Amino acid sequence: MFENITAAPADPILGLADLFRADERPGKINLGIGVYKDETGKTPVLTSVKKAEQYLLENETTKNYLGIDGIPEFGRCTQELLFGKGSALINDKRARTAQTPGGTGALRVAADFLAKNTSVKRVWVSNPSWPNHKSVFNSAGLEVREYAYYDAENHTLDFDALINSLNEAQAGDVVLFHGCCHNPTGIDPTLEQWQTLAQLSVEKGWLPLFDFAYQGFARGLEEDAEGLRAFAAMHKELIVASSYSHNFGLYNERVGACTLVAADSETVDRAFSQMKAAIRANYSNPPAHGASVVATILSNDALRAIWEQELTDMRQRIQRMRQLFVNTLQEKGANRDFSFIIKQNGMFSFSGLTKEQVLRLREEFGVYAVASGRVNVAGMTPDNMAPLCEAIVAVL
Amino acid sequence: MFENITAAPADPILGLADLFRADERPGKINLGIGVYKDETGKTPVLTSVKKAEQYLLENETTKNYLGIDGIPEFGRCTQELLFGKGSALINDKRARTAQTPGGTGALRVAADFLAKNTSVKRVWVSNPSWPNHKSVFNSAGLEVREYAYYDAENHTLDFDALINSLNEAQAGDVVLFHGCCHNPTGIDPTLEQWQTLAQLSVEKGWLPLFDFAYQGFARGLEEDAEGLRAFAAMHKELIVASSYSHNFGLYNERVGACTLVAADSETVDRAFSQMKAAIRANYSNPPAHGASVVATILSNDALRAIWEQELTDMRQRIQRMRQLFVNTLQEKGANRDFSFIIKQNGMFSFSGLTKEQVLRLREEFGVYAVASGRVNVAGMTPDNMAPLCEAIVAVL
Ligand SMILES: Cc1ncc(COP(=O)(O)O)c(CN)c1O
Ligand SMILES: Cc1ncc(COP(=O)(O)O)c(CN)c1O
Repeated sequence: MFENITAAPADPILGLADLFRADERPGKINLGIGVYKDETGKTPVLTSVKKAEQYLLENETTKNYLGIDGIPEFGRCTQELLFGKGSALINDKRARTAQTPGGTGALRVAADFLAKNTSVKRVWVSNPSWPNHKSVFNSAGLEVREYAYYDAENHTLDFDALINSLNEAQAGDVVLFHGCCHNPTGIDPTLEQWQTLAQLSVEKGWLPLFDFAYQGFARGLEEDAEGLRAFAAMHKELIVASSYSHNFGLYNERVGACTLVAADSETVDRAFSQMKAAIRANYSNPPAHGASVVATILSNDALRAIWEQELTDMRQRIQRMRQLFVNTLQEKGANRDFSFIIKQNGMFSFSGLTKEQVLRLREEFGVYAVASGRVNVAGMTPDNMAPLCEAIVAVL
Repeated sequence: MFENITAAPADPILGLADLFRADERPGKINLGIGVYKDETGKTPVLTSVKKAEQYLLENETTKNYLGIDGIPEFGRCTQELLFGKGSALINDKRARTAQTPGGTGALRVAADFLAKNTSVKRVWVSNPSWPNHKSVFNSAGLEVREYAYYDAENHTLDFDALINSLNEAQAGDVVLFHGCCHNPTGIDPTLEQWQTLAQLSVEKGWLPLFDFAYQGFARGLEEDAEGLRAFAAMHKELIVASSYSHNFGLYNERVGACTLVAADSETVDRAFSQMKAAIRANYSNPPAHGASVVATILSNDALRAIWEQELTDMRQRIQRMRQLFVNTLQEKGANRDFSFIIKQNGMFSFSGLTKEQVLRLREEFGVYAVASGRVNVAGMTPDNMAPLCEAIVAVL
């Protein structure tokens, strides 16, 4: 068996890594990373997390299994971050949360739940989107279709082309929205647009699936769910997949959740059971450590105070780099307007460079970036900003 | 969309615990648990585990992602544990290990790998088996078929019906073997019987899949891998799904591995990349905490020393409760020979009790058992042994 299995193709983001740690020549800049890096270039453990991990060390008495849905307090804190402090969704008891292995595991259990219990046969994702959205939905047996999103010329949300591509989508199709900090584009709808899409979605019959992986990195924790909260205001049913990988620095402990809301509680209880059946045939029940660290910090006023300040300085660093990048491009002599970098959100933006420009940048040296011209702004430091900008100007 | 989604039935194992908690009776006994419980009735955190968690607390500088296959020495260590330190499979670089969320996770990853890359279509599981076996394989789109195993009349392995049901069972069918401590019977093949099944497995063309959830709980760490090792001597190809939930008491940190062995190095690397492609569309990369704890313990000779003793104490406690159960039973008047209980391994046995006697023990007494009559011997203490045997003697 296996004698003739063909290799899997190299995961585009994930293959640049080894080319980088193989280059080993001097002042290399890797901007194809998917994680936050500080001014040192390190991805530290938040000290709010180090303080909650020692409370757990000293307080845990069992590593017995968690329920299929995970830790209760985890679920409740997630519903308050997503829908806000006193919403009807929470008080009417219309939402159920299964703690999950990361934002990806959330996507995948929604997908198995949806493939196995509904008539959904499609999901519309944006062009472009995180590459792995096509593969997780596809591995569940769903067809993924692409709506338009980006304007390659003006560097914006081509709203008129997104509405228009979306008009081909039928009722009972799921449409996938990135809740804030769009990967790879960083371009996000205004509240006025989110409300347009909300209303259009009610009347055309889409099921909304929000993927909320960077809450806190564009504007702020609540501001960032303004979009999800306008859909939630008017939808009877919707699904939200989130991740605490980026805002808690908890990448490898696999921390995310998958929230179901339905019209009332007895329906969402009946549907969450089939969601829970999906989890049990997948990994049985979730990793406790990282979700325990998330629920400890969010449950306690002192730790949550320190965490919000750690999320704030990460947000503010990215914002300082976006600004310091288009100013250094200006004074080192760039002949294109990069102002648009300042209008986009979170760690990613398309620099607007050609495939052959990113290949020459890497080979004629030093700057590594995703072949799409995607650049992670958190890989820039005041120290490497001038050699990086040096090289981008030298290839324009 | 979720309006007419139907409930999903009570999980056989899971749903009993509620019934118990919620019964609020006096001296009640729960033998429907699936975790080790000590003499006092609790599932503690191993001392060696708590020492590696302080080591990690003090030493981790980042929670940046793990590769798709997780921690390398985690993988090296489980290959030596499974196949012994000088195995040709290791020296010839014929096996690849991916770290997964638990043994359930390992089994869903093998299933998605087989279902979407291979031609498998069928996997044969013993009758009876752990009930969630059928659900992980069915969720990936594979038929599960049953082979006979257990003789109710003599309480043994009737090898003749097992060998006879694995006939025909087409070349290229998957056959799942519990490596040691068969759940639910505790009935295991002898080394002559493992060697016969190995020989008949290469004659016939089957793909063996070992579920290895309890290594160390029958007669030893190494004694318990003789079966697998007897197949691994003769096969070109083999999959192993192991869990570190029980022998390390790390139930909820989801620690398990999925090992692929193919006939040589180049084939396992081409087949393992499609395995990684299956992982990446599921949860993307594995929970780091529980597996970091298993690699710190197994790679530090001091800690490994304390752990093997902790593991040994748990094996011996279960061996004592098995003797103490048939003894107390013979003294309280027990009408039937229960000596077979001592012949079986690990934490489970079928008590040989009727669905109606199992409800008699719950409704009239405090004894909770799964309706198959499966009891977990680790839920017995020197203390409750005699109220428990008085109740089953009353229903015989
Ligand atoms: C848009 C998006 N969705 C999901 C994920 C996956 O999140 P996680 O790392 O929590 O699995 C990411 C992160 N790579 C993402 O950017
Ligand atoms: C035979 C068998 N296989 C796999 C598993 C799953 O182990 P885990 O809880 O680590 O996923 C168990 C335990 N429930 C088991 O008994």
